[PDB]
Amino acid sequence: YLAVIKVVGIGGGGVNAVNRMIEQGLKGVEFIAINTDAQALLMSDADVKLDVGRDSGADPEVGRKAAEDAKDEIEELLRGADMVFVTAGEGGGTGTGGAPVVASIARKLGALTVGVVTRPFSFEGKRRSNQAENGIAALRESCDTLIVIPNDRLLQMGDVSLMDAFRSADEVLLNGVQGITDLITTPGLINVDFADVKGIMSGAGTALMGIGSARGEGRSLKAAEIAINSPLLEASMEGAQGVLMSIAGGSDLGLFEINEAASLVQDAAHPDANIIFGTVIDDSLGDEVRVTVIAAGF
Amino acid sequence: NYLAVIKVVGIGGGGVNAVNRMIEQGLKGVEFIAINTDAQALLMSDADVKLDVGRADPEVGRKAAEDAKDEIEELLRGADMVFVTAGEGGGTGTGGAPVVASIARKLGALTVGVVTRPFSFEGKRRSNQAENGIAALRESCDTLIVIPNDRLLQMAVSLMDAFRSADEVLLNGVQGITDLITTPGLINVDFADVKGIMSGAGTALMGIGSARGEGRSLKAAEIAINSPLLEASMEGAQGVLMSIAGGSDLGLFEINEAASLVQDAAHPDANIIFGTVIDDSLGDEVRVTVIAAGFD
Ligand SMILES: Nc1nc2c(ncn2[C@@H]2O[C@H](COP(=O)(O)OP(=O)(O)O)[C@@H](O)[C@H]2O)c(=O)[nH]1
Repeated sequence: YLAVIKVVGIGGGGVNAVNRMIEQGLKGVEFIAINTDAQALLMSDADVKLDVGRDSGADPEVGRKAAEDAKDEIEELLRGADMVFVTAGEGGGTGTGGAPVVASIARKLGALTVGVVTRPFSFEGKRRSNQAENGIAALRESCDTLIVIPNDRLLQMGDVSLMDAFRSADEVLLNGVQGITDLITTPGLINVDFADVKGIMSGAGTALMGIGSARGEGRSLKAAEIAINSPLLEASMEGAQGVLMSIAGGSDLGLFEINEAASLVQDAAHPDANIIFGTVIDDSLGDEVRVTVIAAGF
Repeated sequence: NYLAVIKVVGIGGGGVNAVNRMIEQGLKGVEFIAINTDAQALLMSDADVKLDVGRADPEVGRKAAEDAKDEIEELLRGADMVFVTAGEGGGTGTGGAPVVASIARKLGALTVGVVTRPFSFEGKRRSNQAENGIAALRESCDTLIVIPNDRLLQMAVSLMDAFRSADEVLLNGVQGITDLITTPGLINVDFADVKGIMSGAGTALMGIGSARGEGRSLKAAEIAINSPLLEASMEGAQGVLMSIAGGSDLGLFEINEAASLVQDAAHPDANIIFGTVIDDSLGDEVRVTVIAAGFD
């Protein structure tokens, strides 16, 4: 089965994240941008662009109505997918209100439905935080798995201006999608295919992600240690009952290194965790390896 | 007009999406027109010509199109052949399609509608609006190619496969014919003979077949003629179009075997248009499309 994967970015933040995914060369997926601004969509490099809410301000009820009014068109665009990602920055109107509609359509159609969203920075204000909380609750009900990335924890990583901060958010949304899709589209020595991913992500519920990267001697152990200690995982890894871990490297990434990383992750996980390890070939990476952990159930 | 001017109009979200699929797959030799009919949403398109007359209901799309009839006419003027489709799903496109078709035909273009019947498992929305859409489009077209998606389940299909299959055959509803006209092969056709079987023909059905290796042309042609999408309309059809696509190496003998088979299968009084299409990207595969129009 050659899986058909679609990645939907909805609202300003989601469409910007999708643009970043395109710029960084994420392959094997169809990119769909949904927003309420036709000029912003003209700039997007997505394969499919839908402008919603045309007759209808950070009001999630407006975003929900705009998506619901477009539900036949969204369903037309998603029909045939085996897997749909719905990506957004939570806390605004279009993404907050519309993402559960998109996800519900994908789930009704039986696609493995993965949400990947951010919680807003605390400095964006209490209304955005409250709106994101409600949007996440709604989205969680419409997704198989919902990966939630707390933007506040990004400020504990990396170097930083406001534009820089939101570029880092774009990048972590990319990392969350690509960490999963590259297992399917560009596997390495340890092949974790669509059926395996569906096995662990179907109905898994809320999830967190951690990412790490390293180079040179001991890179895989270091990358895995960084990933499982990631601030984005909220010190929660030991409580997860389901863990998907992908390690990406060049063609020469060897079984010994892979196994070193897997063993570290096993030792850190809950005694009863179901953990699936997969590898990715990415010949652009040079001497670097990148470990992505998705932790769910919990 | 010794290069037939063919315009392919996608109207509504499903029809625009279908046109976008055709562009992505590199359908050559035709002009693409994307007409958005919804006020509340716009599906963007890479088509050459775009018209947003919206400013989900068949009557809404009909009035949107009627209100823009002068602009649509100017887009279509000069065409020898116009395809019109609302693609998969319903909505406002189902109301707009017969307006565009009526304009094309009043202009003198050979007007070919393409319409899908949804899978039975999709259910049915009220007033028999889908079948009313087919009847309205039929009344406005020279030939209406009807694709019954239910028959795809006879060609073990998964739900995602079923939806992808429907999209692929809709694309073939256009490309099988336009390639025969626009892309050279060993056996080429006169557009006048295409017009001869499709003008005023009414409903048509399509069959598709593919095969590889020895005997591939006969094999693919047998599959196409027996396709469940033709609903055994083949024996009674009074007009038959058949195109064989394959590489430049397709041999005259195997081509002629496939042509002989379709003549044997067709009604004795059928008009039959036959030709081939050189598509060197197919490798050793051949792809046959049969269009059966009219009836006994
Ligand atoms: N990844 C990313 N997130 C953003 C960006 N701009 C804003 N955000 C986040 O996304 C949330 C929603 O804003 P936005 O997507 O513009 O609102 P919407 O268009 O109404 O859904 C904001 O509160 C920010 O946390 C961006 O450029 N990239």
